Amino acid sequence: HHHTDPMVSKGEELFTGVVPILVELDGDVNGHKFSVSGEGEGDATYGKLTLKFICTTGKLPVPWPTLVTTLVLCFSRYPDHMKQHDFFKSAMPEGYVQERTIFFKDDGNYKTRAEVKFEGDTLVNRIELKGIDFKEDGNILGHKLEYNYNSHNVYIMADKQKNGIKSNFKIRHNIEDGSVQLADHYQQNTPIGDGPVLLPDNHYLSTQSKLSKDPNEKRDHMVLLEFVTAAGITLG
Repeated sequence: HHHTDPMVSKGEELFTGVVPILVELDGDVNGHKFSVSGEGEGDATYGKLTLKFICTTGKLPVPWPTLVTTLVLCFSRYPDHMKQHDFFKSAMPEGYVQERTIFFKDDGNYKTRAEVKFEGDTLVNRIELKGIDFKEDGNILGHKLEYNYNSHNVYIMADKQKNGIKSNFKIRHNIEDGSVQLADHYQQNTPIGDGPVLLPDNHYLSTQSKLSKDPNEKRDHMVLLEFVTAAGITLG
């Protein structure tokens, strides 16, 4: 709304109100081709996302929780005193590319590339995923992950070399037996547009995710409620 920085204004004006979201993923893990479609809504005011995802090719070949991070950080709530650090909104509506390599300890990797942009009044997340070197008897392809997710903090750093950001963070996936599977994430984001973006000072995003199921849905699916809040810069 009312921010003294016109560049902040431009970003926030796009994300006042509830914004419909479409997610498309095409994936290939160890010779298993699959497609995920998701729909829902984001509200950056509260840093809230509600998404339903379906596997449109049948049974998802990997555990759903392994895809949470891959399946829109522009819906993060940035407090008022941190809005000048919100790279994700500044890049809109033209969008940004989000690339990751995800290493599952003692197992294979995912390589993802995503474009996040507005198509009309809809925020679209278009993802390609390639997973290689997974063990058939491992926790991933053997479906030994629990269906739940753990809160955590992701550190965001500017990359002034590429007018973007980078992040490296670990996800810990609970395994059936009470162990954990670590998933080491490396991420970089770069704008699609040539125009200026807001390059953040170092800060973190605090993420909460709750996974559930739609009792009426017979297709392989995941319902995701996610809260993301920016923090780590104090109103001094």
